[PDB]
Amino acid sequence: SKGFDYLIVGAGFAGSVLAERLASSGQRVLIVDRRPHIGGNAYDCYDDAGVLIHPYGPHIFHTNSKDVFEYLSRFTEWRPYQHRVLASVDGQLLPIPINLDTVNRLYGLNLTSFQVEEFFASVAEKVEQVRTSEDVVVSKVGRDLYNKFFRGYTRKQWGLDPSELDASVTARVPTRTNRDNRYFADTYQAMPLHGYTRMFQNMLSSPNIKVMLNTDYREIADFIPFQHMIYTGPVDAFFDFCYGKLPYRSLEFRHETHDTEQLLPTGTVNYPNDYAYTRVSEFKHITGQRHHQTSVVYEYPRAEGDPYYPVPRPENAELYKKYEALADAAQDVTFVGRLATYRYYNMDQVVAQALATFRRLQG
Amino acid sequence: QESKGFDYLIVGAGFAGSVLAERLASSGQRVLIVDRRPHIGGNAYDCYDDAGVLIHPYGPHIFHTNSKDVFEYLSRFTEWRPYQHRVLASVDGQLLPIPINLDTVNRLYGLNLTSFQVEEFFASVAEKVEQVRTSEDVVVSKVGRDLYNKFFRGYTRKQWGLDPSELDASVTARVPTRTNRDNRYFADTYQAMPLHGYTRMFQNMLSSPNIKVMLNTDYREIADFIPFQHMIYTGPVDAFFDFCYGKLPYRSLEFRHETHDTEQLLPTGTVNYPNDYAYTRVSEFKHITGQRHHQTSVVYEYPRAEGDPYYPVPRPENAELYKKYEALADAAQDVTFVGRLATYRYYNMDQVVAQALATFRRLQG
Ligand SMILES: Cc1cc2nc3c(=O)[nH]c(=O)nc-3n(C[C@H](O)[C@H](O)[C@H](O)COP(=O)(O)OP(=O)(O)OC[C@H]3O[C@@H](n4cnc5c(N)ncnc54)[C@H](O)[C@@H]3O)c2cc1C
Ligand SMILES: Cc1cc2nc3c(=O)[nH]c(=O)nc-3n(C[C@H](O)[C@H](O)[C@H](O)COP(=O)(O)OP(=O)(O)OC[C@H]3O[C@@H](n4cnc5c(N)ncnc54)[C@H](O)[C@@H]3O)c2cc1C
Ligand SMILES: O=c1ccn([C@@H]2O[C@H](COP(=O)(O)OP(=O)(O)O[C@H]3O[C@H](CO)[C@H](O)[C@H](O)[C@H]3O)[C@@H](O)[C@H]2O)c(=O)[nH]1
Ligand SMILES: O=c1ccn([C@@H]2O[C@H](COP(=O)(O)OP(=O)(O)O[C@H]3O[C@H](CO)[C@H](O)[C@H](O)[C@H]3O)[C@@H](O)[C@H]2O)c(=O)[nH]1
Repeated sequence: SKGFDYLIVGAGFAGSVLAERLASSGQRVLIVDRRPHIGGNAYDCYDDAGVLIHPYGPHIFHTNSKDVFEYLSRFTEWRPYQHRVLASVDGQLLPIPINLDTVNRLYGLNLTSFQVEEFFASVAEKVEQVRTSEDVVVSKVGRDLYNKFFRGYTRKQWGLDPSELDASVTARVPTRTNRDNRYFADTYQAMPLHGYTRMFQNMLSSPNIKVMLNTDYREIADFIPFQHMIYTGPVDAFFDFCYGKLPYRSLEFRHETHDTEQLLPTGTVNYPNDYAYTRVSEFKHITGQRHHQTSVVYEYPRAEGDPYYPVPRPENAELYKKYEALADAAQDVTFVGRLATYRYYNMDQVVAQALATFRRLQG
Repeated sequence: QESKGFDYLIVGAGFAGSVLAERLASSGQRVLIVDRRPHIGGNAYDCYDDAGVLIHPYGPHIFHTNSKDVFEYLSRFTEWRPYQHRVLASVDGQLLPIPINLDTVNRLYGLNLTSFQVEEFFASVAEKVEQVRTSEDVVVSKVGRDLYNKFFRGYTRKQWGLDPSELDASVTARVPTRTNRDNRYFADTYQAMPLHGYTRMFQNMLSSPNIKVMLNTDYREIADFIPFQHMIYTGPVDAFFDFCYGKLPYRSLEFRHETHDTEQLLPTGTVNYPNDYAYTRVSEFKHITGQRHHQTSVVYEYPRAEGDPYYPVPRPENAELYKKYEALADAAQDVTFVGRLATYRYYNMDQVVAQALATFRRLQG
């Protein structure tokens, strides 16, 4: 071989799906990551005690797309799992998303599904145009439930009030009149049976894929031959922050192991109103691993650190537009992924995006 | 005229490559380390299996050394679980200590020798050999022909596809005969396993910012276009020189992994089978790792003539062939050869580490 058809930057879902697709169509692919491991944020591994964990926070796979689910199925088997989260509020562990039981338990009511609908209507606030993260919630369940479940959590997570964020943020967590307590109502809910990393290895295993780790693309870009680049990192950095830093929100993770089989009643407990952390997660709930000990992770929001979240709001959408135009003009570069196109995407969404990009590149 | 690129391209991420990658990196050299396998660690790589048991995909690796410096060097990259490996040989339907010792002899023949008598006993069955050269010679001249047939001949024939008469003495000489009651497989000063396994240790070794790690990559797919100033090669020597003198024999293995629904399958880390079955041995990883788990994973090793090279085959016809490749190696301007495969040496892990450290001091001189 004398070079590569593609240099792919980042070995998370965005990069790896494209690597898999290009390589299976005959292309020579070099995939690179500044991190010492593949998988990006979805990387998993065994900790010191032998528990399978997610070093970058709990990643629960879920999708409504049959195509996405069947695509991933090529690379892993599944453990069925429907994630459930409780919120700590007024000293109780209550379902989030808010549902019938959340409301009845919180206030000691005995409303039926039909009645809880009118109760919501009786407390809701009228908003002419729903635009912010405050609007979406307050206009649906009213001020008190907003205060109890969203305001505090949102401020802690983003360093911003919900009125300061686009509606699309808090609207991720739909409110319900029914008694569904799953965090997701997606059609397909399941975890890679032996974890994500195993899945990524299968994904990246073709002979046409060379993997370079612990490596910034800029370190090798001058002297490795390649026709096209797929970039999945932060956009602002790609253009040397020429228009200023595009805000991304970060996280610090405090992992702990405990000498019992179970610490929590569910996979994740949220803390809208207490503590420095937004939530704790316990991995055995998610992986189904059996073990005599247990490992959990506490997440603390951070203004600095590796970028994990775009911050959806008008001034950032605007700043992003500028970077987007440089991106659109970059000739032999395709931008794809949560960080690179500045979209608050779920794993399955990134997969679909990568798949659609491959089709265009081909197709 | 062209990009100088990396100071060193290192082929293979086993002990040989990784130790040199770490040393060169710490001195400020830019390193690209490549392996055709999809993981680091060479033969010593370990990982958790489908059941969550820590295993060694390429057979049991027990760390042991007499070198305090090798032990301390590695200690920079891992903590340790103390462990002294013990092997039992299946002979006459009993599980007996190998290396052969006092208890082995007493139990096998129904004797009651003391340590002072078993020496005299050995003396009385030993065959003399004016010059020891063969793997047959080393054994038969110390413990005689019956003990040789029971513990060594069959195992050796099965492992190498050669009779011990066709191997250099150094192969069977690896397993000393004892007149004491020591049942450890090794008597080395430092015996201990990387607390969280080899892979974790290797990851720490290759963590430097000056180290770029390329997996799933034959160096040959890369060497035409990636600029490097010097090469460190740790693969088989014959292949490097396009088998221009014919195939250098390396012995291979096939591994069959199993997980059983019990806490413990075997009484020790490894049971050898000199006289039974197609496999040479079974090993049970929890003995070696100290891992706690409600199931257990084991591996059976089948000797293969064909496949990835794991052992040089020490005997005169092969040392002959290697000598020729070695002259080519010594002459190759910007390439240095290191490790079990590249220098055709039947080395344990610690010896490869020592080789790599010594090569580093030479490069730096
Ligand atoms: C705490 C947390 C929980 C989450 N939970 C879920 C969940 O439960 N369910 C769900 O569906 N999704 C979840 N996600 C989101 C999910 O992680 C994303 O969809 C996923 O990250 C998308 O992958 P990606 O390829 O776009 O980016 P990434 O995973 O971030 O990968 C991009 C890669 O690019 C690399 N890179 C950047 N710059 C360079 C450079 N210069 N050189 C080399 N490499 C570079 C990075 O190191 C990175 O690994 C969660 C995310 C977080 C942070
Ligand atoms: C079954 C078995 C059991 C063992 N048990 C013990 C033990 O108990 N105790 C002990 O001390 N030692 C043990 N060893 C010995 C130990 O494996 C070796 O000393 C050590 O692993 C060798 O290190 P290395 O770097 O020299 O070679 P390797 O581990 O073999 O690594 C060389 C690397 O180079 C790579 N390579 C080769 N060609 C290319 C190419 N062209 N392109 C890219 N990469 C290439 C290979 O993939 C390989 O990973 C055992 C060995 C085996 C096989
Ligand atoms: O109890 C809550 C939960 C959410 N929110 C608000 O709604 C937003 C979106 O909530 P997410 O649960 O989607 O937050 P994350 O992205 O940080 O969490 C990640 O891990 C979660 C646990 O699985 C979910 O899967 C989620 O989809 C996944 O992206 C939060 O930022 C916040 O503004 C709350 O105010 N209170
Ligand atoms: O029961 C035996 C043991 C050894 N031998 C002979 O002596 C040789 C060298 O024996 P090794 O035990 O060193 O064989 P290995 O290199 O294959 O074993 C590897 O795996 C082992 C784990 O059980 C030990 O850690 C050993 O040191 C490690 O290099 C064998 O090839 C064979 O010729 C026997 O004939 N019979």
